[PDB]
Amino acid sequence: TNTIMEQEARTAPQKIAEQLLANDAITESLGSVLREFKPKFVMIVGRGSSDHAGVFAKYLFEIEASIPTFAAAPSVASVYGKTLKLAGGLVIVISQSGRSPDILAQARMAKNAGAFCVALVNDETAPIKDIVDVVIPLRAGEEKAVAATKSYLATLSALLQVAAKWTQNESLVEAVNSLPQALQAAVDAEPQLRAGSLTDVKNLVVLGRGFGYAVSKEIALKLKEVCAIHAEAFSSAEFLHGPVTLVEKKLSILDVCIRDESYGSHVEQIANVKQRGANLIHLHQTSADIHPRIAPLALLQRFYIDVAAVAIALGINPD
Amino acid sequence: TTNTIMEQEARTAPQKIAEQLLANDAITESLGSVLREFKPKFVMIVGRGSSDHAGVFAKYLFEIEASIPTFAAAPSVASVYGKTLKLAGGLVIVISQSGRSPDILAQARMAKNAGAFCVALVNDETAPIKDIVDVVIPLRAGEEKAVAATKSYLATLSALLQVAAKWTQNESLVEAVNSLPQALQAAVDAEPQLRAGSLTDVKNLVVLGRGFGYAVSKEIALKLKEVCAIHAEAFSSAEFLHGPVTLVEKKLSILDVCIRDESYGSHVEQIANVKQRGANLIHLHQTSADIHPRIAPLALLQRFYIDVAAVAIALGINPDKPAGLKKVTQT
Ligand SMILES: CC(=O)N[C@@H]1[C@@H](O)[C@H](O)[C@@H](COP(=O)(O)O)O[C@@H]1O
Ligand SMILES: CC(=O)N[C@@H]1[C@@H](O)[C@H](O)[C@@H](COP(=O)(O)O)O[C@@H]1O
Ligand SMILES: N[C@@H](CO)[C@@H](O)[C@H](O)[C@H](O)COP(=O)(O)O
Ligand SMILES: N[C@@H](CO)[C@@H](O)[C@H](O)[C@H](O)COP(=O)(O)O
Repeated sequence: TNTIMEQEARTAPQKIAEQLLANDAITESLGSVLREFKPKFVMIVGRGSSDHAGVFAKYLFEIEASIPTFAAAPSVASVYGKTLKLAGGLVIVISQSGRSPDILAQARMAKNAGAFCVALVNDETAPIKDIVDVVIPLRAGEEKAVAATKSYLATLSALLQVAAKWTQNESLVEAVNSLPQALQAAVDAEPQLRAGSLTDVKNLVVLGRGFGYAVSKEIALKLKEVCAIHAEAFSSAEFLHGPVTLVEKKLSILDVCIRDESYGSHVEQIANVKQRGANLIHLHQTSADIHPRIAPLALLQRFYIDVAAVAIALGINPD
Repeated sequence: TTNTIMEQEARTAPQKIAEQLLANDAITESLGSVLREFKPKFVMIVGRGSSDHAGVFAKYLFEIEASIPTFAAAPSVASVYGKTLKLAGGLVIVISQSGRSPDILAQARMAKNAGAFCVALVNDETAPIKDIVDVVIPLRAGEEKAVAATKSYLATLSALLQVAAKWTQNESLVEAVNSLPQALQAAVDAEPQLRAGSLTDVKNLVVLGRGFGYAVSKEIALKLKEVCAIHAEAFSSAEFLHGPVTLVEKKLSILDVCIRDESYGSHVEQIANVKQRGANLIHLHQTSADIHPRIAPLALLQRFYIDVAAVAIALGINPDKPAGLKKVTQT
């Protein structure tokens, strides 16, 4: 494919390699601040792909750092005019552009309530840098495609590095170091999502569990954004509590399979909706040696290239 | 009338809630003093399905009315990854009609083991959640026999509101709770809003709301999946523009959840935008009755529950027992 989306997606391994080297000192310093600060919770501020990145941070910081983590509801402030008690907590503002006024207004509120504030932004110069305490630059470069690809993976890579520095888990440190090579391997692997599966498919469900669910939300957003498919992401545990009735009528399901602690639970539910008659399409990791916490990113890196081709086959310009 | 268990159970909700608010006055008054002494750093909500969606209502409620960060637990953190969180000094509310899902129970045990003050809002008095937590607030909705929750969700919201009124002691919230049965009854008596003809030939749609209206939108979208087999997805009307709005390029049905609260201005402006872009709009509203803005979401929903029961019949689904569902689901 010759779209901006695919071209930008293919630069993600090398954009991240430069990011991990360039940010090593920044995130090394931040991890010690967090080890001293000992945040009571982490609140994520962002929209769209950045908000989905925050769902990844929830699983990351709760599993790896034991810190309760969640997403802000911007309307609480911008519509209802309320402040939250955020003293003793960490606020992470995620924004590729980093200049939208809604985003800046919530950063000011978070700082005014006593939170330690960090921003993950692609433009380090934007005025958000004057509000927050620490800026971690995404270093993804300009994103010209409508669909975020590299800027999302660079958000995850920054979150993983902050997590590796903060917790100091050496296993997680090696996974972050292996990220560029793992992503490059994903780019070179064979396609998984093929357009023939998605012909005449107006809506579908993306099923995942754990980190795989967090990446499902981003896959679901991309299916909407570049394929005009009404795709909705569910945890495979949550799907059984009502939504599974849609499998009684024809339903396509995109299965996000991650080889981590969640695998056992997740495959049990994939078998169930399969017996119930759903048309499964299986996404999985791209190489055998990939660390479980990094496997979600490689799956997405592969999906980004494959979904660009699916968009073209459906007559949509993903850009 | 649909003669379904779902509709019948939904119609008992004003009386069930009136009885609940009066029976729980003592326990909820005590909990409010506990919360004023405990001073929670945050509220974490544990639940699935309609109970998880009720927790989204609690987020807007406790954040707007008490300034306490509020959010949903990811049970897999505990039940699959086996981690305990640092929860000392935080409040954990387990919401469950049945009180038996194992991911829910494992997450309650880990919250209790982590030093959090734990509260359960549960309908089934016999459920094992009562043996893990510190305080139980009985929902007092009676047995719910339809698979689709109606009264038990409204009773969850009514308990969350009473807890808020007792904890904050805001006279607005106290008046809102005092007025709730009458608002629910008025909604039961109001004219139907959602009609089956609006949803025939709709395989998927978007529910749009903002604030508390977004919170009830998630429950509406689940009901449309659960009893109408429609792929309904709920979005905030702020969030919808960041990508999902692309679905308006083809024909797209949109269910508009309109709440006459602080969110009204932003929301109606965005409804007008997706209308101009070519979306097929369907409007739900709080009923004409003079409703407190914080009770308006519940009243809209009380109306929707009865009306959706008729949509289910018209689409050939038995809302009481949809083809692939149990009342007590275990994950
Ligand atoms: C749960 C989560 O990951 N994020 C949600 C997001 O999906 C939603 O769109 C937003 C609405 O914001 P609003 O209340 O400002 O409209 O609230 C939350 O942060
Ligand atoms: C309001 C909100 O964002 N709630 C989500 C819920 O939608 C999701 O289904 C669940 C998955 O739990 P799991 O990690 O056990 O699958 O986690 C979160 O609490
Ligand atoms: N372009 C979409 C993602 O592909 C959109 O959802 C995007 O993530 C969001 O609207 C912008 O967020 P930002 O502040 O990170 O740019
Ligand atoms: N029956 C459904 C709601 O109509 C289902 O999603 C339900 O809410 C879910 O299984 C959780 O049930 P609980 O409240 O008994 O925990």
